[PDB]
Amino acid sequence: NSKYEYVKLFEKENYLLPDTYIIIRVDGKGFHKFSQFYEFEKPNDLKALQVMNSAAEKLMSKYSDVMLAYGDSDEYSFLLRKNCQLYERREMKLTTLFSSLMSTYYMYFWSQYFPDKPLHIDHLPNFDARAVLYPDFKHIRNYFSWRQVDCHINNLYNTTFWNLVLKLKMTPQQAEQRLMGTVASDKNEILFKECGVNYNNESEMYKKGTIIVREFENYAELKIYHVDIINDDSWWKSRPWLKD
Amino acid sequence: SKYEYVKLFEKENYLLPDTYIIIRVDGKGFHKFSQFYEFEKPNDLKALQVMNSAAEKLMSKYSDVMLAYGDSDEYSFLLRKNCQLYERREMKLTTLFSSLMSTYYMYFWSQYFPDKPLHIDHLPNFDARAVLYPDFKHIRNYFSWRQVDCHINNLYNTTFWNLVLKLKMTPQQAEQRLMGTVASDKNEILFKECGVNYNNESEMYKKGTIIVREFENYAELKIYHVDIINDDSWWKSRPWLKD
Amino acid sequence: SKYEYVKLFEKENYLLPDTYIIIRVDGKGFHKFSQFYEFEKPNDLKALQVMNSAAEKLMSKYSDVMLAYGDSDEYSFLLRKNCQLYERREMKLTTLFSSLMSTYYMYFWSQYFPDKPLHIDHLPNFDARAVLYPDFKHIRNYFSWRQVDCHINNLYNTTFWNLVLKLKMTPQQAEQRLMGTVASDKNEILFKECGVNYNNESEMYKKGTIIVREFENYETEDEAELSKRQVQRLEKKRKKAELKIYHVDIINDDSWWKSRPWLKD
Amino acid sequence: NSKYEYVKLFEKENYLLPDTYIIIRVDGKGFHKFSQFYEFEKPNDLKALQVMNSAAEKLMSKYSDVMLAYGDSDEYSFLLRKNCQLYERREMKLTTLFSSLMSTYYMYFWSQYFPDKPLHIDHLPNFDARAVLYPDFKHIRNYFSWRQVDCHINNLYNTTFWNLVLKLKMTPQQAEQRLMGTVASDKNEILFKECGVNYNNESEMYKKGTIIVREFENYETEDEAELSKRQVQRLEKKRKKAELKIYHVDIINDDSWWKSRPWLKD
Ligand SMILES: Nc1ncnc2c1ncn2[C@@H]1O[C@H](COP(=O)(O)OP(=O)(O)OP(=O)(O)O)[C@@H](O)[C@H]1O
Ligand SMILES: Nc1ncnc2c1ncn2[C@@H]1O[C@H](COP(=O)(O)OP(=O)(O)OP(=O)(O)O)[C@@H](O)[C@H]1O
Ligand SMILES: Nc1ncnc2c1ncn2[C@@H]1O[C@H](COP(=O)(O)OP(=O)(O)OP(=O)(O)O)[C@@H](O)[C@H]1O
Ligand SMILES: Nc1ncnc2c1ncn2[C@@H]1O[C@H](COP(=O)(O)OP(=O)(O)OP(=O)(O)O)[C@@H](O)[C@H]1O
Ligand SMILES: Nc1ncnc2c1ncn2[C@@H]1O[C@H](COP(=O)(O)OP(=O)(O)OP(=O)(O)O)[C@@H](O)[C@H]1O
Ligand SMILES: Nc1ncnc2c1ncn2[C@@H]1O[C@H](COP(=O)(O)OP(=O)(O)OP(=O)(O)O)[C@@H](O)[C@H]1O
Ligand SMILES: Nc1ncnc2c1ncn2[C@@H]1O[C@H](COP(=O)(O)OP(=O)(O)OP(=O)(O)O)[C@@H](O)[C@H]1O
Ligand SMILES: Nc1ncnc2c1ncn2[C@@H]1O[C@H](COP(=O)(O)OP(=O)(O)OP(=O)(O)O)[C@@H](O)[C@H]1O
Ligand SMILES: [Mg+2]
Ligand SMILES: [Mg+2]
Ligand SMILES: [Mg+2]
Ligand SMILES: [Mg+2]
Ligand SMILES: [Mg+2]
Ligand SMILES: [Mg+2]
Ligand SMILES: [Mg+2]
Ligand SMILES: [Mg+2]
Ligand SMILES: [Mg+2]
Ligand SMILES: [Mg+2]
Ligand SMILES: [Mg+2]
Ligand SMILES: [Mg+2]
Repeated sequence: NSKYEYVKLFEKENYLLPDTYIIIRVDGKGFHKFSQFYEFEKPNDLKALQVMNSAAEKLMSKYSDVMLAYGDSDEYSFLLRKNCQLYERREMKLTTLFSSLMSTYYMYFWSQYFPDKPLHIDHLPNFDARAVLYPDFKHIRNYFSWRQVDCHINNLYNTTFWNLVLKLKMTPQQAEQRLMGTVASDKNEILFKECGVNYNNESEMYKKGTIIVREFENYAELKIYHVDIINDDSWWKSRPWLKD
Repeated sequence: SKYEYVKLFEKENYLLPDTYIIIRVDGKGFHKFSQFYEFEKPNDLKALQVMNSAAEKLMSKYSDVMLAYGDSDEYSFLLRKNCQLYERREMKLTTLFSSLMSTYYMYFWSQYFPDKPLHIDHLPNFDARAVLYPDFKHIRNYFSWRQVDCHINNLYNTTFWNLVLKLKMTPQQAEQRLMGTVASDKNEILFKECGVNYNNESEMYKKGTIIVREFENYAELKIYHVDIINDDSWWKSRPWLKD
Repeated sequence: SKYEYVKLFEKENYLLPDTYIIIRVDGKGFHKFSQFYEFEKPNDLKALQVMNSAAEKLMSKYSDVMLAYGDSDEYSFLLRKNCQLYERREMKLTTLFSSLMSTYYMYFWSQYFPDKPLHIDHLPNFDARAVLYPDFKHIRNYFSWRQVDCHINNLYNTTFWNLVLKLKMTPQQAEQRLMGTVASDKNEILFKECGVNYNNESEMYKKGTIIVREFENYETEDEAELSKRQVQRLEKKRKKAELKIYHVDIINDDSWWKSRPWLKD
Repeated sequence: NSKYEYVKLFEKENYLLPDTYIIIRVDGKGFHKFSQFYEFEKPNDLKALQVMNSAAEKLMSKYSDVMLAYGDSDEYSFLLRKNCQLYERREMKLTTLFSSLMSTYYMYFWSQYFPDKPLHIDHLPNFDARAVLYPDFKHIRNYFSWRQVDCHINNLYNTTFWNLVLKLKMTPQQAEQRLMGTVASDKNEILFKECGVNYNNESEMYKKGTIIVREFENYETEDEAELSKRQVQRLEKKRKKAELKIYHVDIINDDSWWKSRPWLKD
């Protein structure tokens, strides 16, 4: 009975520092293999991104403390307002519930968008999740800038890579050697001149990723954007509730 | 890069080496979940079969899991003390387990309840926590703790719902009858007042579920519904749980 | 080496970057300690001067310390938010501060109380804890918290010991006399029964002690681009600026904080 | 008061995992410079080590949870029994108390051993202190082995270095360049063949360090949840009033030394 419950004293809770912005980032586990197994289109599978986006928006609509979400590829980052008391700011609760939620929402929406690709039990969509604290909103701006810069680099690379492979019939291995050394202008030239692709004409979602933001009128409703957030300061300034 | 410094704000937790790790998952809002999908009360057999299939599948994927114990909407997994899965990072281990149990549950649900398709607002989610134990006797006491808790809670729920269904008590009147009572009292209340013999309840409901890796010439996963609190020989004949 | 793996069991705690750090040290068993060396009651001036000398000395050695507040057997130190002392290691920051205050206290004690050599079973020990605050408004409220506490404990102790020393009550009956009492009552007890006006007590006893780094020609001149020899000059001025001591209200006087912008930066 | 006390909620305590061995290691801050300022004898200053040993033994006689201590140079490691509840196993409390205790005990004993070299305010003996958890006693064995091997390595280097400088009248740079590359056996010969010094003739304390142990005579091992209340208190009494013995011996390779002291494991 009560002779075993002392083992409860070995648990250690981690209460995240109060009045600090929390970022929760989730990223698909082994999604390179996952995207091969389910034959994702390359470089970008549109419906696969729409599954991520439905999952993230659904989560965000469940927790009014999530003010802003940014996603691309197999990742999503969620901004929690600094006065968030969700699960008393317990790190274990916030992170394992977020990876659990994204996982199950992903499975739900996958069966909707891909009815002909039923999930195999050895290839279920799993996510990790980590919480990071940022004490000042300038780090929050820089964080999302970090994630959008990364979206740019990876999409430009992948779009070039997969066009070398699919249009020029290169194998993945010869595509990589072709790109070693190349800078951004080079990849652009290769896409236009060799593959007949104008990179600037790629979908805004592929190039910029996806922003889900909570909108307030008399400072709520969820709106989705595919825009620059790195250099457009007015985008943030007209949204002061992201900071409060 | 001018933005990547933000990575330096991340803080990892590497769990103390050479210590046993328990990962415990527990269903999020499973009161509501069990009502929405019209689970049988006090215990739903097929729901438990879904948990057990999920846990067995996870365990068959991760050779570091030596033992699992489940009852109700929870499961505990023992990782061997020299486990190096994700370099023993707490963030990785716990979010992987909550993600794994969640999706395995969704997968197995559709096998066991083809007639109860999952609703977008009622998916099976789990939390997950890691606990360190520096000595195997604490691992023994840990699984004893969970099994005793299975007993206490199964007794409570079985008694409560039979007071309501057999004696036609209201929820408050049943709660009022149970105030103060200890386990032997609840067992007696069931027999004498509700006409239910608790000892005849299913062993799974009473004892919970143990999944253990069996080695012969010290592998196979075997499922048990047996006492592990007082049977020292059950543990003693399985030294690989310690090692 | 076959034994050095044991180093891997150590766990460092690097305090979150860009946040204010408060270190609070507090004397271990200073009730018993102040009895053993027969401190004057309610306040021993020279014992407080020993604490203030220790804190001023520590602060003169570590330019990241921007502000210190003390009373009784405690001192709190504000580290600027971009402090990199020991790479923000919690273990290093706290045990250094408890060690420093302990040794500075023993040194200054032998200067101020040459006739009371310290006994080996009653050495002055301090704990020390680091606390993070993500916004400067929390730093203001933190120091308000400590100054409100200084007021409360000093009003109680002054009433208590005047009941004992002037009215010849035993400690326990003085304690019972004060059970239930609120602030105006303690004030009345002191005035009407003991002939002491609490408002006439020393500012140091009532308000505590503030040690602040003072800068003269300060502009928030710091940004990531400016570097090299400019930064060394900013660092040099922080070392060779003057520590001023105050016994003033810092709870409600915003202009005191407002005219000292380098505390936030 | 009530509107400001919320700031208390930002504090984060670290409760060290129950029932695991705790090692607290303290090491003197900047004792290289400290040893030069007060003109420590080189390679080893006997009275300086005696100040450390007195400090450690006094601490150890004050805290019955400390079962074993090992010191050499400017460091000491203290072993806490597994069931130690000193300050509820709070890491902030355990560590800042130890760095504080060692610092003040050192200052105290220094004035006993060095009455003519009073401590200067810019050269006080300060210590850091860290707590480390070890879940199995074999790691405790290896920890103290680790520290004694380190003691051997540093004493041998320092003995060779200072004999080259002080006897052979070498400059610091060449003594240092002379030792680059050398292993223990090389150092042993430079001392013997070139300095006429037999390293084994050095004091055992310098070579082996200092072990301080709590000794029990009529010890039987039983430690359990069942025994409680005042029963725990006599075991506390036995532990508080037990003898501290000092040794300067190998503990790396001597299994019988440990096996005959089973109370260290509890
Ligand atoms: N402080 C405690 N002391 C002893 N037992 C506890 C304590 N808190 C919870 N328990 C028990 O431990 C078991 C594990 O459940 P769990 O830890 O999820 O409790 P909970 O209240 O849901 O807490 P959490 O918020 O951590 O999920 C429960 O049966 C519960 O009764
Ligand atoms: N919508 C998509 N369309 C096409 N490919 C995708 C899509 N989403 C993900 N991928 C593939 O999944 C990969 C995710 O890369 P990531 O850096 O997360 O590695 P990972 O395989 O998920 O490994 P990890 O377990 O370390 O996260 C991408 O490189 C791409 O190969
Ligand atoms: N040490 C680092 N410094 C800067 N950026 C990094 C570092 N490690 C990873 N990144 C980048 O951070 C982004 C987030 O990836 P993530 O945090 O999942 O890292 P990872 O390398 O997969 O490690 P893990 O998932 O094991 O923590 C990725 O774009 C990755 O390229
Ligand atoms: N197999 C099952 N049959 C019947 N009921 C079940 C079953 N599994 C779970 N439940 C119901 O779900 C509840 C889960 O209890 P728990 O204390 O975990 O509450 P919860 O709603 O899941 O809250 P939390 O989110 O804090 O875990 C049980 O008390 C029971 O009512
Ligand atoms: N990364 C490491 N790996 C193995 N041994 C180390 C390492 N760092 C230090 N040591 C050794 O550990 C012993 C204890 O020294 P200590 O723990 O004080 O570390 P340190 O290097 O002084 O750094 P700090 O005191 O800042 O943690 C010393 O003998 C040192 O040589
Ligand atoms: N300058 C002084 N004059 C007279 N007495 C003092 C002075 N400074 C400290 N004291 C005594 O020391 C006490 C310090 O109180 P505190 O609340 O820190 O308790 P403590 O005995 O130090 O216990 P702890 O170990 O929890 O800090 C005061 O109550 C006061 O009696
Ligand atoms: N839980 C609490 N909430 C608010 N104030 C507290 C709390 N505990 C202590 N305090 C107050 O905080 C001030 C600082 O004292 P300190 O931080 O040393 O705490 P303590 O109660 O002595 O416990 P410890 O020093 O062991 O952490 C004192 O005024 C004390 O009365
Ligand atoms: N008893 C002693 N006799 C002679 N020299 C000593 C003695 N104790 C300490 N020292 C000197 O103090 C030094 C302590 O070495 P340690 O590695 O701790 O460096 P430190 O200068 O104290 O730096 P840190 O602050 O990182 O500890 C030794 O190298 C030696 O020079
Ligand atoms: Mg990753
Ligand atoms: Mg991934
Ligand atoms: Mg990714
Ligand atoms: Mg729970
Ligand atoms: Mg649950
Ligand atoms: Mg539960
Ligand atoms: Mg205290
Ligand atoms: Mg005190
Ligand atoms: Mg105090
Ligand atoms: Mg060191
Ligand atoms: Mg040192
Ligand atoms: Mg040293």
